Amino acid sequence: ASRLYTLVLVLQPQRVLLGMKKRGFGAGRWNGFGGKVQEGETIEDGARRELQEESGLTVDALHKVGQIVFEFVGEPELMDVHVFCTDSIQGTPVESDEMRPCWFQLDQIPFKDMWPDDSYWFPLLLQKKKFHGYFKFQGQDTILDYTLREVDTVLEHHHHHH
Ligand SMILES: C[C@@H](Oc1cc(-c2cnn(C3CCNCC3)c2)cnc1N)c1c(Cl)ccc(F)c1Cl
Ligand SMILES: [Zn+2]
Ligand SMILES: [Zn+2]
Ligand SMILES: [Zn+2]
Repeated sequence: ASRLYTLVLVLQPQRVLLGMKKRGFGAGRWNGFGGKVQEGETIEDGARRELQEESGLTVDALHKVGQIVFEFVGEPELMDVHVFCTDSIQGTPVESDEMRPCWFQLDQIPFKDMWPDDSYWFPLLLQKKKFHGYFKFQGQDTILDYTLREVDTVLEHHHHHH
């Protein structure tokens, strides 16, 4: 099957808010906010819930800017990653036990300290281009293949449990 995930980028005109994973899986890397969508909540609920827990921020709105599929050789469960961005935050960013938010100038993004697929789709998100992406991995993050398309509009999946 697949597992449903959200990824949220807080993107203001000249800077982006990323979070460093503090402990555990993927520790020491910077990424957007998000996580697994739980049963009982919609995709948008999960994205809002993760951003609140990981950064302490509330959002007025989330823009659907991308979809990514992660596939790992051996695992029959793909990752269905719904990607959102937003520039209408409320509150002050404050770390959780899991993530610490920090602002980054758009021309100083630390790609070497982020997940490898970010080097592909993150520049498209930075240029306000919507995208559909697929990445096949082996191991933690070794890309075997990928395809990345710019889209006019992000296609809806019509998840009826989320
Ligand atoms: C923050 C982000 O980091 C990534 C994790 C992964 C990832 C997560 N898990 N794995 C595998 C590690 C071992 N093999 C099974 C999963 C790779 C791939 N690309 C990423 N950008 C991430 C994570 Cl950590 C989890 C779910 C997501 F939808 C996203 Cl977008
Ligand atoms: Zn479900
Ligand atoms: Zn946006
Ligand atoms: Zn989906």
